[PDB]
Amino acid sequence: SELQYLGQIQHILRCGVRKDDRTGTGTLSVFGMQARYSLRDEFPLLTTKRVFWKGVLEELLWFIKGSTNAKELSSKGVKIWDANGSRDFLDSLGFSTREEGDLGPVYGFQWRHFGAEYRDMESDYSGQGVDQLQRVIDTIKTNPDDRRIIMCAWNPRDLPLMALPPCHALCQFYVVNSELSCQLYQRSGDMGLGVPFNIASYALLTYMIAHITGLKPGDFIHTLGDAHIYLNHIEPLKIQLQREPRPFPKLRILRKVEKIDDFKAEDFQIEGYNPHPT
Amino acid sequence: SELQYLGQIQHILRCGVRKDDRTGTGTLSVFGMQARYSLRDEFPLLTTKRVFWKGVLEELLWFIKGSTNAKELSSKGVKIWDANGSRDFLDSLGFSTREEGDLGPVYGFQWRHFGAEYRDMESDYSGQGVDQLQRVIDTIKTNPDDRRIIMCAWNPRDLPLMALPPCHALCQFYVVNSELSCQLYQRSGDMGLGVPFNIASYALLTYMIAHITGLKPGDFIHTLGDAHIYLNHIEPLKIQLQREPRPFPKLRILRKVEKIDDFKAEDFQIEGYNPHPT
Ligand SMILES: Cc1nc(=O)c2cc(CN(C)c3ccc(C(=O)N[C@@H](CCC(=O)O)C(=O)O)s3)ccc2[nH]1
Ligand SMILES: Cc1nc(=O)c2cc(CN(C)c3ccc(C(=O)N[C@@H](CCC(=O)O)C(=O)O)s3)ccc2[nH]1
Ligand SMILES: O=c1ccn([C@H]2C[C@H](O)[C@@H](COP(=O)(O)O)O2)c(=O)[nH]1
Ligand SMILES: O=c1ccn([C@H]2C[C@H](O)[C@@H](COP(=O)(O)O)O2)c(=O)[nH]1
Repeated sequence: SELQYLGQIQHILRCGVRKDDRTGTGTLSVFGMQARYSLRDEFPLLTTKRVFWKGVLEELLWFIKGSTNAKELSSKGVKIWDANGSRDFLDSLGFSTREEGDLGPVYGFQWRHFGAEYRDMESDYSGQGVDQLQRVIDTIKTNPDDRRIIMCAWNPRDLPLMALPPCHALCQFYVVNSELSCQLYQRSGDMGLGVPFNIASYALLTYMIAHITGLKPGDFIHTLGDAHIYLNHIEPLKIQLQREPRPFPKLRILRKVEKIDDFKAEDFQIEGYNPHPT
Repeated sequence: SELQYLGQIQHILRCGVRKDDRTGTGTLSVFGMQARYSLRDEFPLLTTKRVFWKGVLEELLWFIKGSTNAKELSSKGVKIWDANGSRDFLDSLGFSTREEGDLGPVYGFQWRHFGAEYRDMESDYSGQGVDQLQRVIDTIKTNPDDRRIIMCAWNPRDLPLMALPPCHALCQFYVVNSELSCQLYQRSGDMGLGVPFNIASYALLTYMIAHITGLKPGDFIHTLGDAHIYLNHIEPLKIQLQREPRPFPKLRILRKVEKIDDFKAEDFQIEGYNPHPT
């Protein structure tokens, strides 16, 4: 099913009109896309180009902890969020009083404390806001047929405080025949970098929730708003586009976990990941 | 085109799985679906089965007003929400102290006063909460390339207060070459009734915003979470699939409106809508 991805990369490079991004760099853009990734006895960690798995793993565990401090992620060798929490950036946004690394009410905070009043990354928010993550887990356990199993990171109120608007605005879970599926609504997707990572990321979330709810991972539906390839990647991705997709690896969860919060980086083992070099 | 929709119908029939809902009515379900409807010189008002246009138009103008009073819509000849706002149904949700017609913080409220504290339908919320509607309208005019033009109805906090959890979690707008597109993330889709009406609803909103932002309607991307067919509709739908889809009608905005709040039902006229019998 990695072909669907490549396909999406193909479709954008042959019907994708040009559209400049927030910065100034242009991109080839298509609006509204979807790809289905089976999670059955296999993990969708793209093989046509290596995905920064550690980053994926550590970032999610970071979202789950409810952390909004980029330093707590950087400490794990995953610096993908450091620039957005650096003294300069925070200042350029008007957050002069913010301790360095304080990203604001972002992903982690929304998932676990949606609606709560943000103070700073050091603050305790226990028992504050809606714990969407635990709610989806509990809903799955109690009413799997439920069609409102949603976790939304998009918080219009908190938007102005974020050291970045979330790309993963919303995700929905679905259960049938003891299979747990998840669909992500990605408002903006950098096909060349973020997307493969995001796919892996939510595939992981699903594996985790599945494992905790005693379900089997179903599918990960990936939906894109602005699916785009930055102009400077148009050829490199065309290079990748000709690479032969290899069998997806397998994600082994080593220990049984009672709660999403208990998962630790060492409980996860990617097996048989044979991605193309460079 | 309508074939997309019809194709989705056959897919749910040919590959959907049996899944039970809240009422336990039983359904053929597929999780994760996406259709693309061109809004260029045509309005996606389904022809293989009449769609309650007046309802679509009135409910939408009703959302825009920020109204959460079903009596407000019901007096427009649209009772689609009356049951949910009835003394009886409100009491089954625990809103026994809530004035009849009061659906709680639903779409209208979510779109114009997001994050504000809901009191009741009679309350003045002006200046309170985030006005997503105007915001997306503003962003389209000032920075159409914005990859964050989102309008979210899914308020994790407000959800319980609503007579009914939103099916239109959020929608995103996109702009390229003077064309305004819109993608709707529908968590639960009744392919036999709601969906066609939902599709129209947002097509109408897109047509409405393109007009105020001086853009052309491009595409309306319909994304579904739990796409389903109720088992008792399987026979009907089977017949509909036989039907020859007639050209989609056309929407004409008679008056030249400047602000999203000035749109009146009179300003809209559907043209050449030949919905199939019964
Ligand atoms: C234009 C743009 N595109 C992106 O994809 C993007 C992603 C993030 C955050 N994110 C969600 C990321 C996921 C993966 C990443 C990355 O830089 N991977 C590198 C290097 C990591 C390493 O090995 O140290 C790689 O694997 O090539 S960054 C922030 C701004 C962005 N900006
Ligand atoms: C199981 C279920 N499926 C739905 O599609 C659904 C839809 C709504 C709201 N909605 C989005 C609606 C769209 C159209 C409607 C309707 O009742 N149309 C009538 C109109 C006739 C009349 O004027 O009385 C019809 O076409 O029969 S209702 C509420 C509960 C639901 N429940
Ligand atoms: O998890 C992530 C985070 C970011 N991005 C990319 C998409 C866009 O190229 C850019 C986001 O900035 P805007 O969408 O706000 O322009 O980052 C991803 O693909 N995945
Ligand atoms: O605009 C709407 C509102 C509701 N529904 C249908 C879909 C489901 O059949 C049912 C939703 O109920 P739950 O998802 O809450 O079970 O209503 C639609 O299709 N469109």
